[PDB]
Amino acid sequence: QLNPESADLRALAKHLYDSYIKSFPLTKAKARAILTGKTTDKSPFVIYDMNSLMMGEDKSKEVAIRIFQGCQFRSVEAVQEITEYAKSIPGFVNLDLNDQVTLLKYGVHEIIYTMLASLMNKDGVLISEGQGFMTREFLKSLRKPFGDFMEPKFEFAVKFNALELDDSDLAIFIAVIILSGDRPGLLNVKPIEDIQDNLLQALELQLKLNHPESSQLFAKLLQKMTDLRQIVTEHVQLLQVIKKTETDMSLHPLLQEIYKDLY
Ligand SMILES: COc1cc(CCc2ccccc2)c(C(=O)O)c(O)c1C/C=C(/C)CCC=C(C)C
Repeated sequence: QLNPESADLRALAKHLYDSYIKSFPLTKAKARAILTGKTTDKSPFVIYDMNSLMMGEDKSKEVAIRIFQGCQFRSVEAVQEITEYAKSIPGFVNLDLNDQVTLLKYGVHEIIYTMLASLMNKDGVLISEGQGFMTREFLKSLRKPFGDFMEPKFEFAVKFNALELDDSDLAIFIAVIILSGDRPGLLNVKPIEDIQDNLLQALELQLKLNHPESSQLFAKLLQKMTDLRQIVTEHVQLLQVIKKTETDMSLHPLLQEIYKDLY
């Protein structure tokens, strides 16, 4: 049953999905098509060891560092994409500029792991825009403290992926994440909360329409925000270890600024 209020929520859902498609070149639908073999043309090259890795660059420093810095570079790009998406969220750019920065500072990593789940199955992760696939085992076999960095992301991904969200659901969910009025140091919480409220209403309707047979999906999805926050905490601690153990390893300033005084 459609009414004018439901109609505005659908309109918002459509706008967010449209903006999501425009902002994120590699969607879940593409990632799944690559992962599941809808394919002769979308076949990833698979990196599972040093040789395959060495063969990969065809399609300077220690291996773990190269992978970690490759992972950091994609994060920077993901931040850029998520920032572009944030601006499309109605009301977002009208917020106090300090709050805009705060929302992004705290939101982007949670979004990164949400969307990274789209690129994952239990066996590994799509890399280089889906051209490559790096196995979970190969990542886990990396010298300490690098063998540990991706494992919590995979753990989250397999459980998050069981919700079977599609991109149209995800567009609203990551907008909800960004407009969190509970971020530290926010100047004006009310206008953020009002937008989140609307986004939440939109997400709820979207899940009810897109997944009618999936009971309490909305609640189950919101509960995942806990898993995301914990992933972020561990990551930052692991980064502190890296800083001290790999003094010769540069961290991208954008990421360094984001990490500066997190929770
Ligand atoms: C294992 O983590 C890597 C490593 C890499 C580096 C793999 C690599 C390393 C050395 C030489 C060739 C390839 C990439 C990449 O290059 O695209 C990558 O996308 C990832 C995925 C991980 C992330 C945290 C990126 C998050 C991305 C999104 C939310 C869209």
